[PDB]
Amino acid sequence: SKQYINVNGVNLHYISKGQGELMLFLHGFPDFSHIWRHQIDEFSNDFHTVALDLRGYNLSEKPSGLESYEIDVLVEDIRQVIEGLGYSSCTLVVHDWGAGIGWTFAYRYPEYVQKLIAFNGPHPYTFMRELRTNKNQQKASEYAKWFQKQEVQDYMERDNFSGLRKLVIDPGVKKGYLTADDVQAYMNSWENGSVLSMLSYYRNLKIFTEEDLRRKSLFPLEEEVLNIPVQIIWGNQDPTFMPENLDGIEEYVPNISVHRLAEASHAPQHEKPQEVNNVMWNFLNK
Repeated sequence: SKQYINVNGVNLHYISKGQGELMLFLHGFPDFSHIWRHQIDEFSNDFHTVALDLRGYNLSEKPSGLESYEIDVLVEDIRQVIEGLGYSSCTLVVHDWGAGIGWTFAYRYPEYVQKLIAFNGPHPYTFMRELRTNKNQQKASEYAKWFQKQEVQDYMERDNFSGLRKLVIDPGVKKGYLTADDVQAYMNSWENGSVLSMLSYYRNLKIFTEEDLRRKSLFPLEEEVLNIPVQIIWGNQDPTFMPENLDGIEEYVPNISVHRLAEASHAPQHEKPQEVNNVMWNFLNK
């Protein structure tokens, strides 16, 4: 079913299926809960699978102002969602912006996270390392600076969301991992959501000045080490996050396993769902 939960001053929309321990999925930009459809179907016989629409996205509330999309706010959303659903912890599954938020949440509230499954997206510490030194990552991430510009909203929205279509729809249709119904669901999500809200996330990032690039973590953290069990599932062909993000990640996350897909790009979870699902099971069962 599809319904709402009131948390942290906003109404967030989510997809829910199954029963048992909570498996909470967090998407990133410019997707939404639907990106997790194959994992929802697979894991709902053994878990209560919940895929959240982040604030500003799809049917979730779209509060005004940049301050409404700061990391502390987003992290509190996640805390209240877990409790609101009736849980004290969950298996947290994350991607892209969802991973930026989710890693941060796991570090700050490790007691709320039984296990973490992270797809392509920034680890709080290794990402800053790569932004500082990795020329390929610097180029790959240049769009984040561009997203600061006012022209980007029009670029994304104009002509039936042409910018977003070219980013996500065209390759998914060409490669065959988006059906016509998937395309319609995405189009609906953009019509219902707010591109302004989506971009607002990026406009709070502190990765542009010299002093900010020197920070040890993407978002402020007390601890460098996360001790819970973690699984990374990573598409090697991702043009936005370079493979070196995974180098030495075990220094920050000692109990970690990494699976790299040679034939997947930014979003393995719906590009190669069977391979991904089997790795998730392997992790959850070991």
